Amino acid sequence: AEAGITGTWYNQLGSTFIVTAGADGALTGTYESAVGNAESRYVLTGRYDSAPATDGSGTALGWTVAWKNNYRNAHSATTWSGQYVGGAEARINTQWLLTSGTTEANAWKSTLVGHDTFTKVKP
Amino acid sequence: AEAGITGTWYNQLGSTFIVTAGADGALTGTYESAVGNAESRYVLTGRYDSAPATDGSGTALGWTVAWKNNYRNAHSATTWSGQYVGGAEARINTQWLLTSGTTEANAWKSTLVGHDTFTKVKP
Amino acid sequence: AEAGITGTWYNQLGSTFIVTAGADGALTGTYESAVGNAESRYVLTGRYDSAPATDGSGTALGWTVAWKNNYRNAHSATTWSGQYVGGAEARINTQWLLTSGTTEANAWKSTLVGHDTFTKVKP
Amino acid sequence: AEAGITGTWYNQLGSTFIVTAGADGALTGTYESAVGNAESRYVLTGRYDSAPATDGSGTALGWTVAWKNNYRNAHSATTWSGQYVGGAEARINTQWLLTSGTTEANAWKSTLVGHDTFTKVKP
Ligand SMILES: N=C1N[C@H]2[C@H](CS[C@H]2CCCCC(=O)O)N1
Ligand SMILES: N=C1N[C@H]2[C@H](CS[C@H]2CCCCC(=O)O)N1
Ligand SMILES: N=C1N[C@H]2[C@H](CS[C@H]2CCCCC(=O)O)N1
Ligand SMILES: N=C1N[C@H]2[C@H](CS[C@H]2CCCCC(=O)O)N1
Repeated sequence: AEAGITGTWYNQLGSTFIVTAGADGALTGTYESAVGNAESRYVLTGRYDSAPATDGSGTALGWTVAWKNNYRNAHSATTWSGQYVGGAEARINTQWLLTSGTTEANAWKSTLVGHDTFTKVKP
Repeated sequence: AEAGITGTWYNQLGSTFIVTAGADGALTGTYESAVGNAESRYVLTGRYDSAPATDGSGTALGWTVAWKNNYRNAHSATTWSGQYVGGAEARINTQWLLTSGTTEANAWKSTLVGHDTFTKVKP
Repeated sequence: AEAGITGTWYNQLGSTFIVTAGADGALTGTYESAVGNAESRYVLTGRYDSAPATDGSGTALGWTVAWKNNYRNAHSATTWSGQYVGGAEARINTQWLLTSGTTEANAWKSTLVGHDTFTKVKP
Repeated sequence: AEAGITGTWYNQLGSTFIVTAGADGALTGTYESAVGNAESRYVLTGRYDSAPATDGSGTALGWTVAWKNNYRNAHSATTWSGQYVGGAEARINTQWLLTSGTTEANAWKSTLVGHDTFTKVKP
């Protein structure tokens, strides 16, 4: 975990994020897009649970990205919840929730759900 | 948003979190539990999209909490994705994903999904 | 369960569905809309698990509605997964997934997630 | 869609389901397990939206399985929401919700979320 989390990760769609896993569970870094209403890099912040594991279990973690930077403001934010598995072919398996700001009437259709798998190699 | 987000929020189950919404989209604070395998306060970090809105839309945001502190380590993390609506009865409506670290075989059952509504009054 | 499930149910948004819970776990009925890209009644089908419970637990169930009828074809389908709780104030608490048919490129944004609570009284 | 949906499908985990897509949007069939608290075949029922598509879009559909049969009763039900894509390498991409019946206190942790991809070839 931590040392093994730190670095660059890529997902199937081509997205890329670099993250630093700090000693006390913090995750900080940037997410650069590859396919949605995003354009360039965005700040990401999250946490991981720093004392994961005598039974080769994954390390739970999560992070958020608000889709606002100096070139674009999509009025939306995505959170990824998942776990890190290390080794030869280390990966971060996640499910994500993307919420867009809506008026009260359209709130029922504000959140999309999906999944993403990240690898250290692309892809 | 931001100023209106800053403060103490409570949900139906009794959970409480205090958050500070910084000028450039950051969210920092603590989450204290009221009903799960959590015990005390945990650090939370997230982001909100700081330039939300000529059509009274909500402000999208998200945050993460790794369930590890000095009294407990649940080997899990939760992410909340949702939006903030201000006014008389301001609230944060969210959907959440809670992932626990599992072995590769139990990964299919690692993530729970639910929703939470937070108010400035309890409840 | 079963006998207690059979009947008319209403949710917060105003939707209404009538369902018949058959002896061997079947659920059949119609869903009439109150607020989305639906107009009139749609067929619903699902199942419930018919032998639920010495510890007052809910009865798990789920059903699907394809948003196609003789007046509208939204090219989408919704599934509701949840449980039935009986008694004085019986209810069906669910989380739902609504998928729209997309081209392969927009598949990442094809599914919305939400929740609905149904009561025998409106609301 | 329909004719193309009818048949046997397999997912990564080894699960198998045979389904018949009827003329008016019905889906009927069985699901046989390969990896969870299921043992043998279970009845499945669902719907698909029968008039999908001049822009090669997927066909939205969904189905439910209550995990009760003559050998096992898991007191749970799963719903799969997704779309069918045909062609050379036809597939059904879905996200699923699995709800277990709980007491009112544990209801917050009753639903798991995941995804499954089915192919006509195994896998
Ligand atoms: N890597 C991924 N990219 C898309 C999904 C979840 S977040 C999303 C991109 C969203 C871009 C901003 C937007 O369109 O609002 N996974
Ligand atoms: N306010 C909420 N509390 C429960 C749900 C989502 S997070 C959860 C508490 C989890 C505590 C840690 C654990 O049990 O692993 N909403
Ligand atoms: N009772 C509810 N109505 C909306 C949510 C989930 S299903 C949805 C209505 C969808 C109508 C068809 C469509 O817009 O595609 N809950
Ligand atoms: N093909 C899949 N199998 C598991 C996931 C979702 S449904 C699940 C099997 C559940 C079996 C019954 C149970 O354990 O309660 N996908």
